[PDB]
Amino acid sequence: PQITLWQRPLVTIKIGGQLKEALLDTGADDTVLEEMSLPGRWKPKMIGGIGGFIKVRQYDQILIEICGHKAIGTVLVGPTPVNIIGRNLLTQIGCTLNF
Amino acid sequence: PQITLWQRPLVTIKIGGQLKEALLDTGADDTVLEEMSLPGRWKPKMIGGIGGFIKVRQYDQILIEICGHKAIGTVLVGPTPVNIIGRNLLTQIGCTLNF
Ligand SMILES: N[C@@H](O)O[C@@H]1Cc2ccccc2[C@@H]1C1CN[C@@](Cc2ccccc2)(C[C@H](O)[C@H](Cc2ccccc2)NC(=O)O[C@H]2CCOC2)C1=O
Repeated sequence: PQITLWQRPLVTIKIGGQLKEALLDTGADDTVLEEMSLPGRWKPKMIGGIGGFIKVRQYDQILIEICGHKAIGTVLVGPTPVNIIGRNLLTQIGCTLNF
Repeated sequence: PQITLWQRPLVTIKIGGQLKEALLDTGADDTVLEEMSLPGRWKPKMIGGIGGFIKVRQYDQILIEICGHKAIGTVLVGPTPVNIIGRNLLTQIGCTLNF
């Protein structure tokens, strides 16, 4: 779909059986999801942006469906204010920026 | 142009007669630039990011050329990790996400 930027580019994703609302973010190298339980083992990581840094748990090879398009990659879980889908998964669904 | 997201979507912007590099950020509602001198008055603005809130200075009606496209809008100046081109300016140059 062609998404305009008059409003926040939010989409529905499905992970671990549940459906969620996430923000497509070209500025984010990674993908961070709000506190949730995912299977597998994790590695701690610190990510920072505006406001500072937060500690997250890094899970690899996680399967996510973005607008029906399945994608697989690293997913960070932590105290983020909004679920954010970054470049690591956007490229997998063939997302591009046009102007 | 069409920008893929395999690497950071960095563009050069021209502001105040000088070139700077900025990141096209669809997850950012606003445009925030690193510390610099802009003309006129500024009013305060608190913006929230990944690590919390920061206080920035807001300058309105600022001429900024992005990748050759001229835009005139609100720019926030503060302690940001990188220059961020947000949705307020992405819509002015007609930028959309496609997949
Ligand atoms: N290293 C890098 O690429 O991203 C950092 C680390 C990371 C990892 C996962 C998800 C996000 C991020 C960070 C990003 C990615 N983009 C920004 C700006 C940035 C870019 C590069 C390096 C540091 C910081 C901003 C991000 O899009 C958030 C996403 C978000 C949306 C809503 C609430 C919280 C976060 N939006 C935001 O801060 O919004 C505003 C600033 C101006 O208008 C408001 C970040 O803070």
